[PDB]
Amino acid sequence: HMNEFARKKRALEHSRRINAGDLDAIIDLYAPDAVLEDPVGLPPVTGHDALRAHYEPLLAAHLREEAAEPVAGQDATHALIQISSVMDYLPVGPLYAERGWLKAPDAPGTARIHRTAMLVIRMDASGLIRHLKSYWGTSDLSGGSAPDEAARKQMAVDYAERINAGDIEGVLDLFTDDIVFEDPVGRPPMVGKDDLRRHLELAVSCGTHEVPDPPMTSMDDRFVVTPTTVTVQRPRPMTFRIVGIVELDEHGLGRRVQAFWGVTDVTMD
Amino acid sequence: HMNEFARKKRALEHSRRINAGDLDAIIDLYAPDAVLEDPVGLPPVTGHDALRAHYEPLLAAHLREEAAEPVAGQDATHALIQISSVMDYLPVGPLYAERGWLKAPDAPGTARIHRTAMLVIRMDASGLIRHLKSYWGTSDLSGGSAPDEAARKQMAVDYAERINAGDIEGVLDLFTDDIVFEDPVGRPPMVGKDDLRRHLELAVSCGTHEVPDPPMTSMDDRFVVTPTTVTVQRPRPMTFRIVGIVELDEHGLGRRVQAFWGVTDVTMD
Ligand SMILES: CCCCCC(=O)OC[C@H](C)[C@@H](O)[C@]1(C)CC[C@H]([C@]2(C)CCC(C)(C)O2)O1
Ligand code: NA
Ligand code: NA
Repeated sequence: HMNEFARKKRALEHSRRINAGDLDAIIDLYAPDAVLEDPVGLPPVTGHDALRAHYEPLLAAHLREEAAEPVAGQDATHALIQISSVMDYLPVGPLYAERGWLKAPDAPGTARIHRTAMLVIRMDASGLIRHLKSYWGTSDLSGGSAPDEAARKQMAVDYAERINAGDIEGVLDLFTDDIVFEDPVGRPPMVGKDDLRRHLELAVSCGTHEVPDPPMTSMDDRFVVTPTTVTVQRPRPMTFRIVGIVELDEHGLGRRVQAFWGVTDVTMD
Repeated sequence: HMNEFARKKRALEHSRRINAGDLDAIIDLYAPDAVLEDPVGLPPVTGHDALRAHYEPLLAAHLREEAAEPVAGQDATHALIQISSVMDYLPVGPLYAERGWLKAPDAPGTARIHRTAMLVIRMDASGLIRHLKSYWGTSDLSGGSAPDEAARKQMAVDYAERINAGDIEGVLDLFTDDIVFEDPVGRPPMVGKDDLRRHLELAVSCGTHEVPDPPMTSMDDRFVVTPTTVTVQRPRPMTFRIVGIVELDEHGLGRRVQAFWGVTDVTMD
């Protein structure tokens, strides 16, 4: 029942209720048995009970969220939004430093934590959050920690460089042979580089140009997340606002890809 | 750019002044040394002298035009509009009847002549008609006038039937190996049956479905004029309004195609 625009707005409502401070209002946005991965790569968080345990100390640290303009998915459930986070070091910082994500500051009472994360929200038809994956890693966080997940981060930027030059074969060198490439998420995926070569052949055909915002990884680097802005010149110039999620294999190749972009994310220029 | 809007307004104005009847008001639209081909395939018409003479017998027969929504070209000069007209038989009637374009009616004082034609108007920076082409043939005229013109008119529909079916090879057979495909008119033209396949492969993938209006020809059956309404499903639904001008060789294949459609002729839905 919920279309792209309404899920897009509910995502912004989530970030606004995080900034208000009302804890009960945030928990009301989730399903009673909802699952939360914050960060992705760590064990999830299930239930309203566990959600108060996760969001209460964040509100104590005065979490402030500048949210990007969200994008939706063509599957009636998914909306994705980027979250620029700032917060006081206490009380969440000490836990981050214990896990090895920050280095403890000299003044833990005046320090601040900056964080860039990409949320992948799944909602049912009623607006309730059934699942929220929040992707961010050490290179997406202050403290001083990038352990050559940078090399895995760069894979998201190498794709844009190769496809901008027409090097179709170099683009295919970034993924495994069993590549599953959902684009857009909601339509049936392409499987095998034979299918993907057809896709990339048609990209350079109508002259696409890709520009990625700084990517983010999961806390275990199995996923690289890319917000790109694809511009095509044919049929007549257009602009795409997309967020993609690659799953990396053992050796850092592209296993599965989920290009999230909705109908309301294309624009006439 | 939206100087196309201006060129479209003048094309309607030319049809509006033919409706008016003031022979001088109509000619104030043509440049001093303009050229008119009405019908195309017949010797040209240069200067206001032969312009006052070409429109005097037609304005006498009480010529009235019914104009369709015009279509501009992406080259700053052109504007195309479909024109349906009706007029009295006398006095221009016996001229068409002598040429073989009509049969003489049994009551020339009451009879009327209907016409469907495509106006191709080339203007300058000021807006004066420097060169106007009017495409219409014998099957585009009343009376009773042939099995080949029908066949040459059909390829405008066979092109549409095969592209909606995904028959890329069947579309390519409709043209010569010399084929120059100006799609759109203005941006660089596709040359060769391999530059065309790339465009057609991009077409079937975008989901193009074309439905043409009843075509017209030139009086010599060398040009076929196809007004189409082309719709694509991907990346996202939009509708084009093109008017194509096809150049046919001796054996009946298309050697040069001019797909006139401006940036002001695309609409999302
Ligand atoms: C780092 C991994 C993410 C990878 C980054 C990524 O997925 O961006 C590429 C975008 C999504 C691209 O699919 C798209 C914009 C969607 C379709 C369109 C086009 C070429 C034009 C028409 C058609 C259907 C033939 O396809 O182009
Ligand atoms: Na860090
Ligand atoms: Na006829």
